[PDB]
Amino acid sequence: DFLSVGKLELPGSMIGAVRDRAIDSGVLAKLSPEQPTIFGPVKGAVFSGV
Amino acid sequence: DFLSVGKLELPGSMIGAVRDRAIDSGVLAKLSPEQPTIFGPVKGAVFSGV
Repeated sequence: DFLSVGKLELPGSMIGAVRDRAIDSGVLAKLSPEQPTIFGPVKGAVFSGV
Repeated sequence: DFLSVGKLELPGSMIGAVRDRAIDSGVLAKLSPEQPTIFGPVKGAVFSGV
């Protein structure tokens, strides 16, 4: 029997907070550029083929 | 019959001590830098997912 370290219960040390994985914002912004418009339903014309 | 190197005893020569194959120090010293901390437990919090 003796005096141990567990009886002093030193808190220890904290590394800190860090993300598990790098956040994936998502594509669809690299393929097609954004087209910011005023609020309201948008509509246009589509013409395909010859 | 004659006087030989026998009946006498020569010590010889020592070519010094050496070791077979170089020692293998741990790899973790290369792959990752050491982070010295004060004695005690080491905690860490990670926030996961979006």
